[PDB]
Amino acid sequence: HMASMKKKGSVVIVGRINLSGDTAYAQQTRGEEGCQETSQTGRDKNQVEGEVQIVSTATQTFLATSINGVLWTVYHGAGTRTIASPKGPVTQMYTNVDKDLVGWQAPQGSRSLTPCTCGSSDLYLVTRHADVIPVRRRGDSRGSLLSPRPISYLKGSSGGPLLCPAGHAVGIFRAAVSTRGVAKAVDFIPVESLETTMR
Ligand SMILES: COc1ccc2nc(C)c(O[C@@H]3C[C@H]4C(=O)N[C@]5(C(=O)NS(=O)(=O)C6(C)CC6)C[C@H]5/C=C\CCCCC[C@H](NC(=O)OC5(C)CCCC5)C(=O)N4C3)nc2c1
Ligand SMILES: [Zn+2]
Repeated sequence: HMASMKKKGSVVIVGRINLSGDTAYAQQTRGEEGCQETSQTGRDKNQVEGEVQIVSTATQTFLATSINGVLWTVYHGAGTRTIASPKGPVTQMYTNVDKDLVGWQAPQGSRSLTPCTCGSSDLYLVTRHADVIPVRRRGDSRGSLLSPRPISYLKGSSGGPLLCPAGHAVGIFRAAVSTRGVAKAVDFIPVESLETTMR
């Protein structure tokens, strides 16, 4: 009934993929208990840093990537959820289920990637475990793994970036192309699609 209807919690930043040095590694900034509390209140006063965030709901964990001052992730992870912030839940400024794409204003302290203008097809995918996977672009929204890997390896990395050799954002990791459980290619939201959504 109406009085007892529940409210879905906010997406919560629980860590980041550190790319600021010569070694890529995942950092956790909030544990599961604090994540559950923060999802319900929508108040998150933890310091945010970097370009790639690890995010979580009550039931899923995945990635989010800052590009052009917008923290982007996948609709199949975030739905229409708000994101927790120091002053309370923040509503999505972009939602496109047809692209599996959502976005919030980038948190204070985060750094944003620059959209790629290189026109280059030698890409790199960053996973939630801080693995940097070489990927050859095969189309507007597809890229092949130079070394295929079980889909278990990529699970939880949707919302992560595909980057060019110069570190520009080329797309947002959306889905794995799987055959007999082996990921030979990835599907991603092109950064141009994000730019069109922004307009
Ligand atoms: C509900 O509204 C919407 C709207 C749009 C939409 N568009 C979609 C494309 C869409 O796909 C669904 C979600 C996505 C997915 O699992 N992605 C992640 C991921 O990590 N997720 S995640 O972080 O674990 C999580 C689950 C958020 C917490 C990256 C991959 C890692 C491992 C793969 C595991 C096996 C799934 C393989 C699927 N392969 C696949 O469909 O390949 C096609 C056929 C499509 C294109 C290439 C060929 C796949 O990858 N899938 C299915 N769902 C939606 C849902
Ligand atoms: Zn580039």
